[PDB]
Amino acid sequence: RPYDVVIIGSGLSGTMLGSILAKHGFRIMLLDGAHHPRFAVGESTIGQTLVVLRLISDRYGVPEIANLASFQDVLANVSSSHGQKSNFGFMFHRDGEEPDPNETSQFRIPSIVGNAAHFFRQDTDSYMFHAAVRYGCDARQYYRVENIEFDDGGVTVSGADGSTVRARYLVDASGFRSPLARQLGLREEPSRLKHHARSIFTHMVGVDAIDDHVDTPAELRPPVPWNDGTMHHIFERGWMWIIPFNNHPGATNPLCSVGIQLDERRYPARPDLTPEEEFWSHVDRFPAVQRQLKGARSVREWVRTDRMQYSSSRTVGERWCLMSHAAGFIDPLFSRGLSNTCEIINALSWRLMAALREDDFAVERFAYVEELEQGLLDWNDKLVNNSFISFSHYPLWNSVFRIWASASVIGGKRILNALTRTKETGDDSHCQALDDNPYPGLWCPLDFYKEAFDELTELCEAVDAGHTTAEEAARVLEQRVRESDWMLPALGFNDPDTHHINPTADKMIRIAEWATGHHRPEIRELLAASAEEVRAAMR
Amino acid sequence: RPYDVVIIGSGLSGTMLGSILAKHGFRIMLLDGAHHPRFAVGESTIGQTLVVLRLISDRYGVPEIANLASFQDVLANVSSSHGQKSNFGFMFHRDGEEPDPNETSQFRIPSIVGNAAHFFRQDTDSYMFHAAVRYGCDARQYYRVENIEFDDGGVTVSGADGSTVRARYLVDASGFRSPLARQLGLREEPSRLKHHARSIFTHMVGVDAIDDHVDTPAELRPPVPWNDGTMHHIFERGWMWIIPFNNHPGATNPLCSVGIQLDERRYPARPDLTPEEEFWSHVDRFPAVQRQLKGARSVREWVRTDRMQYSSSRTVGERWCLMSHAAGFIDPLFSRGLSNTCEIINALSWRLMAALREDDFAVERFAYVEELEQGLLDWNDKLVNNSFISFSHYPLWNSVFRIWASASVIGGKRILNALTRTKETGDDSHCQALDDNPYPGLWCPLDFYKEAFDELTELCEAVDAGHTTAEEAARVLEQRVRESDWMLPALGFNDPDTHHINPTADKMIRIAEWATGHHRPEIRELLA
Ligand SMILES: Cc1cc2nc3c(=O)[nH]c(=O)nc-3n(C[C@H](O)[C@H](O)[C@H](O)COP(=O)(O)OP(=O)(O)OC[C@H]3O[C@@H](n4cnc5c(N)ncnc54)[C@H](O)[C@@H]3O)c2cc1C
Ligand SMILES: Cc1cc2nc3c(=O)[nH]c(=O)nc-3n(C[C@H](O)[C@H](O)[C@H](O)COP(=O)(O)OP(=O)(O)OC[C@H]3O[C@@H](n4cnc5c(N)ncnc54)[C@H](O)[C@@H]3O)c2cc1C
Ligand SMILES: [Cl-]
Ligand SMILES: [Cl-]
Repeated sequence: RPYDVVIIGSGLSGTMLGSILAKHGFRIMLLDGAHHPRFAVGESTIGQTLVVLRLISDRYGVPEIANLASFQDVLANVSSSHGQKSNFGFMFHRDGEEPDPNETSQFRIPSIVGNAAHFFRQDTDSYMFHAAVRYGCDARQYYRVENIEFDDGGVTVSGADGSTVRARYLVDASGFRSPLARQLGLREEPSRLKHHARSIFTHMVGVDAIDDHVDTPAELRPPVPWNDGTMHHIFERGWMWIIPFNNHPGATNPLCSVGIQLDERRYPARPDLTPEEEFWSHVDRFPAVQRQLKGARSVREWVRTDRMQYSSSRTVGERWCLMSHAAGFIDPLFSRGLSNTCEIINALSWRLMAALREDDFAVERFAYVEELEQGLLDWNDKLVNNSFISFSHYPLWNSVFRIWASASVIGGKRILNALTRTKETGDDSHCQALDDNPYPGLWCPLDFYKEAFDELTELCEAVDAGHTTAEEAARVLEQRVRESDWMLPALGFNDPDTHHINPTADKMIRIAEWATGHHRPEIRELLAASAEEVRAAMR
Repeated sequence: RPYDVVIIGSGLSGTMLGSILAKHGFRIMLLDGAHHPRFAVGESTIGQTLVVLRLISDRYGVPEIANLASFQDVLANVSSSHGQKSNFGFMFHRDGEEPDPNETSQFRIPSIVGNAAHFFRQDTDSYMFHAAVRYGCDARQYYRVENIEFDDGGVTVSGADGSTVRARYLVDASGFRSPLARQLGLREEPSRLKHHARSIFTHMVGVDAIDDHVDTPAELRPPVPWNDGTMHHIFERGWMWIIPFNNHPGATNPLCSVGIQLDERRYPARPDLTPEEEFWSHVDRFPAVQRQLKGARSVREWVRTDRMQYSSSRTVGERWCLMSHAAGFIDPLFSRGLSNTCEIINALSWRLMAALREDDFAVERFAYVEELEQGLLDWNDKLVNNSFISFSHYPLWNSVFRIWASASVIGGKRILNALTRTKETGDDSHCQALDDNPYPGLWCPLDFYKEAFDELTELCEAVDAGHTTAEEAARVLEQRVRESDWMLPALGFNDPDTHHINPTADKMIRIAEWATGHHRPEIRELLA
C-alpha cells in the first residue's frame, strides 16, 4: 500500500535517484510544486561530474545517466539545445579599464575525463524525468507540500489540495525552500559558511563571443576560444558567468546563460533598481563586457536573490535524507553543485536500497552520507571563499587557479581508474574503495594536496581578516608552487607564467612517463603508464 | 513612451506577429500569464500551414517563420525534439473488435506542399519567442492582465502587479481564456457552432507503433507506415490522436501526444472517473488501441475539458484585433488551428502596419479580417461536424475523406502560385489578391468545390437529423465522386475503392498532363 520512497523535487537529483530506485523494483512517488518543462540553473559540467555520472550509470545499471556524461551523448540522446565546454576561462576587469591580457587564465579540459557540456537544464531535467516515469516512478506535478509527519512505520506528506502520500522513507531533493529543512528546523541560522554572494541571472539572446570584443596581442590569445567554454569575468568581490548554448557549428539553441555573483557585504542591495537595471549598472563598469553584451536581450523574468549560501546541522535522520542541494549551497563558481549531487547519489543509493530491503532505518547506516554531505559543502566553501578573496589581486588568484585545476586532473583520474578497474574485473571493490579516504568531500583527497590547500586557505583567510597583504600572500604561495614536485609540470601547473593550461596527447604521454619514476606513491598509482597505454586510453 | 502594439499571448500566433512588426521597426510589448518553456497543444502541421508559413516569411521578410515550414528546417533550426508527418492515417474501430483493414484511410502529403512535422510546441513557441525578442519586442511573462481600457489615443493594459502598459493597438493572441473576449463581452453565448466535442489529452512515454499491433493482410498495408504520420483512431461520435515525436531514426524525443475527442451529447461527463480513468475506459473498448498503448505512461498532469467549441460576435474593433484561437475553436481534427492562425497573421499584418503608419484605425480597413475570421470558423465547423456524423458509417466517411484531401493539392498550389508570382514580379499585388476570393475561410475557394462541399454538408446534416439514411447519403456522394471531372483522377481521389492516396512523382506528372487540357479554367490555372 505505502510507497517505498517519496522524493520531493523532480530536478536532476530527484529523477536520477528515482530512476535508480524504480529500476531496482522499488515503489517511488516524485512530488514537485512545478511542472516540466521548466528552467533550472546549474548549467556547466566539470571532469568530476562526467566520470561520476559514468560511475553511477555502470554501478546501478541506468544507461540514461551515462548519456549526460559527454557533449556527444547529450546531443544524441537528450536534445540539440546544449552548448560545448572545452575550457574554463577567467578574465580580470577593473572599473573603466580595458582588461589586461596578462591577467587571464584558461584550463582546457583534458580528453581523458571526457567532453564537458553547457546543459540546457529544461531538456536534461525533462529527459531524466521521462526516464524515471518510464522505469515506473509515479509523479504528481504542480503539487505543493504543506506538511511532513514521521511515525514508527513511515512518513505522511500532505498537499495543499488536501491529499496525502504515505511512504517508508522521504528524500528531499528541493533547494533553499526544502519543506523538510523547514519542518525539522535543519537550517543553521546563522549559516557556518564563510562565502558571501548574492546573484542576478537570466538567459539572453544576441550575446557575442568575448574573443571578438577584446584587443589581445596575437601571442597572449588563448589556444582555444573563450566562447567555446565557461567564461568568468572577474572583478573586486564578484564575477559574471557567460555560458553559451550556441558555441558550436549548427547549434540550434541561440540562448546564452548570464549571471553576476556579488559579495553583498561590499555590494549592498539596490531595491530602487529593477534586477535588469542593477545587472546593466555592473556591465557598464567594464568596457570589454559592455561591448560583448551590447546587443544582448533577456528572454526570461530576471532572478535577483539575497545572500544565496545556506547549510544544515543534519542531512540524514530516521526515514529521511536531505539531498546535496537541499542540504547546502556555496556558489555557481567552479560548477561543484552537480558534482556534489552525483557524489551523494553514488553513496546514498545502495545504502538506501539495503535499508529498504532489510526494513532497518538506523541512522548509523547513513553515517558516511552525513560525513560526505558536510565535507563537500565545507571544502566547496573554502575553494569559493579563497577565490573571491583572490579576485582583488591576479598574482594571488594565479596560485588559487593552478592548485584548483591541477587537483581536477588528479582527482578525475582517481575516479576513472577505479571505474576502469571495476569494468575490467567486475569487482565493485575498486569503486567502494573511493569511500575509504581520510578527507570526505575533498575533490583530490591526498595528504600532499590537503596540505597545499590548507596553506592556500590559511593565507587567503589571513588576507580577508587583514593579517597579511594580497601581495605578501601571493609571494608565499608562488614560491610553494615553484618548490612543488607534484603539479603535473608537462601541463604547466607548476609554472606561474603559464596562464593557459593546454593539455595535448604529447603532454599527457609525458605526464605518464614523469609519473612512472615519481617518489610519491599516489602520483605513481594515479598517473604512471607506458606511452602505449596512454595512446590506448585516448582511442 | 507608448508601444505601437501590445500583444497578449506569447504562443506562436503572438510571437510570429510580434516578430513581423518588430522587424518592420514597430515598438512591441508581448504579455503572457505563463513563462517559456511551456506545453501547448496543436502539434500536427498540414500542407496549407506549410505554404502559408513560407508566404508570411517571404512576404514580411522574417526567415525564422519559414524554418517552421519543413520537418528538415525544424530539426536544423528549432530543436531535434520534433517528429515527422508523412501522412494522415485513419483507422475505424468498433467496441470489442479488431480493426477492419478495409475501413482505413491514408492521405500521404505530396512533396509539392512540403514536409509536414509533429511540433513539440514548447520548442517551436520558445524559438519564435526568442526570435521576437531578438527583433526588439519587449516581454513580460508571469504577467496576469486585470483590465484593458481603450480611449481616442490608444489602450492601457493593467497588471495584477499594479503596473500598466500603454500602446496604440492591442492584439489578443491568447486562447479560450482571452481577457479581451471576456472583458468586452465578445463571446457568442450560446455559440452558433454545430460541432460538439470535449477532450482528454496528455504526453506519454512508451507508446508503440500501431503498425506492429495490427494483423493487417500484406496487400492492405499502407504505402507508408501509420506511425510516420498522425494516426486518427475513429469510433462512434469520437476519435483519438497518436502524434509521436520519436517516429524517425535517432529521434531524441521519446514522447507521444495522445488525446480523445468525445461528442458530449453521446458521451456525458464522468466526474466519478479521473481524467486518466476516463481516457483508459475508452482505450479498453478497442483491442488494437489497447495493445498500442499497453506500456504507455503519462508524463504530464492530464487535461480534461468541457465542450471545447467557442465563437465570437466581433473579432476586430477600433485599435484591437481578436487573433484566430482567441476568437473561436472547433476541434483538433485535420489540424486547421495553425492554418487558421497563419491565414489571419497574413491578412492582419500589412493592414495593421498601414494603420500604424497612417495613424488611422478606422475598423473599415479591417473588415476583411473579420470576414476571414468568421469564415474560417464556419467552414471548419462544417468540415468537423460532417466528419463526426460520418464516423458511424465508413462508406460515408470515405466521401468526406476524399472531398477534404483533394482540396490539399488544389488549395495548396493556389497559395504557392501567388507566392511564386510575388517573388518574380516583386509585387505584393499577387498575395493581396488571395483576399479577393468569393468564400473567405474555405481552404479551396472555387465554385465547383464550394458546391461539392455544400452538398456533402446538406446530406451529413440530414443524416444527423435522421431525415436521410447514412446509407442513402453514402450512395449519392459515391455517385457524385465517380461522375466528377475535378477530383485529381491520377491520385485516385475520384475512386472510392482507393483508400490509400499515395502521390508519387510519376502521378504528379500525370496530374500536370490531365490539367493542361481541362475544360475548367481553374484546373488549367492551378495544376498545368
Ligand atoms: C544561481 C545558481 C547557479 C548555479 N550554477 C551551477 C553551475 O554552473 N554548475 C553546477 O554544477 N551547479 C550549479 N548550481 C547548483 C545547481 O543548482 C544544483 O547542484 C543542481 O541544480 C541540482 O538540482 P536538484 O535536482 O538537486 O534541484 P532543483 O533543480 O533545484 O529542484 C528544486 C525543485 O524543488 C521543488 N520544490 C521546492 N519547494 C517545494 C515544495 N514545498 N513542494 C514541492 N516541490 C517543491 C521545486 O518545484 C523545484 O522543482 C547553481 C545554483 C544556483 C542557485
Ligand atoms: C486539444 C487541442 C488540440 C489541437 N490540435 C491541433 C492540431 O493538431 N493542429 C493544429 O494546427 N491546431 C491544433 N489546435 C489548435 C491550436 O492549439 C491553435 O490554433 C494554436 O495553438 C494557436 O496558437 P496561439 O499562439 O494563438 O495560442 P496558444 O498556443 O494557446 O498560446 C496562447 C498563449 O497565451 C497565453 N495566455 C492565455 N491566456 C492568457 C491570459 N489570460 N493572459 C495572458 N496570457 C494568456 C498562454 O500562456 C500562451 O502562452 C488544437 C487545439 C486544442 C485545444
Ligand atoms: Cl555549484
Ligand atoms: Cl485544429
